Amino acid sequence: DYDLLIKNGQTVNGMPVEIAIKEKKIAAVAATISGSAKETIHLEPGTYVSAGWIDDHVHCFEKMALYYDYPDEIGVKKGVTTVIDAGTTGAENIHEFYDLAQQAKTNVFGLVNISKWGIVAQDELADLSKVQASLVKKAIQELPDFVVGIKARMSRTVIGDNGITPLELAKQIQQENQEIPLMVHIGSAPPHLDEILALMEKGDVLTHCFNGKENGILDQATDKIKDFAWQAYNKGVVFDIGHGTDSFNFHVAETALREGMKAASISTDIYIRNRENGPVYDLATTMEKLRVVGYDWPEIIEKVTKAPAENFHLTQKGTLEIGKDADLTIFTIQAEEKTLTDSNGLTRVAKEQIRPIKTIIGGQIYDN
Ligand SMILES: Nc1ncnc2[nH]cnc12
Ligand SMILES: [Zn+2]
Ligand SMILES: [Zn+2]
Repeated sequence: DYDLLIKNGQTVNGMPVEIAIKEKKIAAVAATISGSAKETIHLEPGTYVSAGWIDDHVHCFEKMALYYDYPDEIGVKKGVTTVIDAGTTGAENIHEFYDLAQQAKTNVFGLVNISKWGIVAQDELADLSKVQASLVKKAIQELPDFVVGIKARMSRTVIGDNGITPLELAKQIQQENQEIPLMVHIGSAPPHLDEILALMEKGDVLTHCFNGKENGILDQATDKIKDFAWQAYNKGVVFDIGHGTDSFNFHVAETALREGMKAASISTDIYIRNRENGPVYDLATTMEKLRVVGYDWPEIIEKVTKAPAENFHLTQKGTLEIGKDADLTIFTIQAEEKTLTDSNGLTRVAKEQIRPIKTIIGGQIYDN
């Protein structure tokens, strides 16, 4: 006896798979599962199945000013079972966000911005009084089932004249909360990338890793990846895509690949505006971009499941292991040209498209 059984599936590696579900958890996984269940799904031959896709850089607090979106429009409806809001809210408004986040079909987690009001303004790190370690600690102790880390947006328009100081505070706050995961956003200088990378350690997540700005990882003068960027990479700093409206450049990603560098995790930095009007329409589209860059589907899948799950300690998600939460994404991969545009207007023609057709969350089935 099981609650749900999925048959005739196949992993991205070409492995036959069937999953048995009971009590919102994965009860069994094998090439063939002969058992009874309330409902049984019979997938069409050639259909792929993986752990529920996870987008670890999102903005889905629907009540926020401009930077917002609706959880299920970027989640379940796009084959994404779990999303992590990248610091849209601070300790002062995360509760209002948390309450709304519960009514979503999609699992929603969040990073608390070190600035108490989150991204209300554009420069929430320009006024240091807003960065109270105490308030962050309280949020972390108040919502352990929701807060999986802290966001620090280290770029020109955010920090005003406070330079690198906000990051030091971020590292201190991390120290004060059991080394909770820290996500670092980079953009234009100040601060300079090298100064930022120097303070980050293995486990710290560097989002917008392949942005094409001058202060990015590519040395535009030599057309090579800066040495200190390789150093941070080599020491374990987790490179996260966080595509966004202006943070993903094809040339940078391609150059990195040629040098043997790949992002650890693929994310969208999506919000209603770049979702509706592009350049980032959804996770699938972002995945197709790294596919065209050169990554293969198996590693791509791992980068939107196991990796993000590990980056933020989602111990119960990310893999099709017995005992884990029953979150799955069922999709197809087809040969069909499609135009893809990055954050800087560079275009590439994709030859393969990935499309979710069924999404399972906590054992519940959702079509499309
Ligand atoms: N991640 C981001 N979101 C909104 N505005 C920005 N300006 C620079 N980076 C940004
Ligand atoms: Zn950002
Ligand atoms: Zn963002």
